[PDB]
Amino acid sequence: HSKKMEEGITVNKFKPKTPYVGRCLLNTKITGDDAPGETWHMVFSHEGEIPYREGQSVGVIPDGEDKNGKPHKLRLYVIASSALGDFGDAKSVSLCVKRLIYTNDAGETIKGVCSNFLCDLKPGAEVKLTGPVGKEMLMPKDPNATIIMLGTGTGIAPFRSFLWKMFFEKHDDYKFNGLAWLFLGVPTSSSLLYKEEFEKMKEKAPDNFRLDFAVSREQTNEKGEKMYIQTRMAQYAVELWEMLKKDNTYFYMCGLKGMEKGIDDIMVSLAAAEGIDWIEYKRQLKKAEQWNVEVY
Ligand SMILES: Cc1cc2nc3c(=O)[nH]c(=O)nc-3n(C[C@H](O)[C@H](O)[C@H](O)COP(=O)(O)OP(=O)(O)OC[C@H]3O[C@@H](n4cnc5c(N)ncnc54)[C@H](O)[C@@H]3O)c2cc1C
Repeated sequence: HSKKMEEGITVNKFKPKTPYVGRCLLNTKITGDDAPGETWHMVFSHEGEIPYREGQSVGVIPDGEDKNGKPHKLRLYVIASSALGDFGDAKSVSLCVKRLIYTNDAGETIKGVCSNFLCDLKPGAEVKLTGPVGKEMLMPKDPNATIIMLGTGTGIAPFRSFLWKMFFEKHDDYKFNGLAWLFLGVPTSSSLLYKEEFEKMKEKAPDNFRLDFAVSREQTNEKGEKMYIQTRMAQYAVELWEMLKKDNTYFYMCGLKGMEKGIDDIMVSLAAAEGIDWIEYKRQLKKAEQWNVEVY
């Protein structure tokens, strides 16, 4: 009995031993020069062979071999495009990828294998994909659901997917009429992903969509605290907590593993105030398909 759009999903049509080979159509930097680190939005052609649904992931196998002459292991990317895709024909797939660069123990700079291969792709290059993967982040079946989305960085991906479906497409069997609420936590104004798309949706469905940004390094609360995602939510605690109390409210969280803790910290307090144990409540929410998380 799912509350999510699980019926007829496709999973692992394509596997690492037998990946689908698509081609890169577009690759754009989506962050400003200021921004700490780059995020790219890239679109691949799949000719309709990968029948994915909003909320799913695909695996990518970066070209080359590991230190043992074996092919690289796949990396997971949550799909950033809705099922029809950015061109609305259901034959392309889009990714939101942050370029990973670090320094090892010896002070040597290291590039992440898969993120660099991807961010480097040129239109026309081929790419090996697997999947689609996932059920965890599927959308609720209920077109009148209250949908709360908390993403950090690249974690915006699945929410972009949902939103496109909700507000930029006409579907024969789906018409969103609830309230969607997005909170996006980024470090800088130059790291605000797809804001322009979101501003157009806001205009379009002003009573159905709520939008809040948290730019850590540029925003503070009254206390003078950094504007983290929880820091921004805290400002709506009464509301959100009230929202959590209703059966038709679904929470989705995506992004950096770190985010989980600070939200649980806020939650723990709100609930206790009311005589509720957050740890148990959450578990029930999870069981009810109301508290959905994918962080990494
Ligand atoms: C379910 C899921 C969804 C994801 N969705 C996306 C997405 O939508 N967008 C996206 O960009 N990523 C996403 N990721 C992350 C992505 O899968 C890759 O792991 C990421 O792009 C880096 O892989 P790479 O091959 O570039 O790095 P690799 O070459 O594999 O380097 C990985 C290793 O880097 C090391 N490392 C990282 N930072 C440091 C540091 N500061 N110091 C020392 N060591 C360090 C760690 O040991 C780590 O295991 C997702 C991951 C998962 C599991």
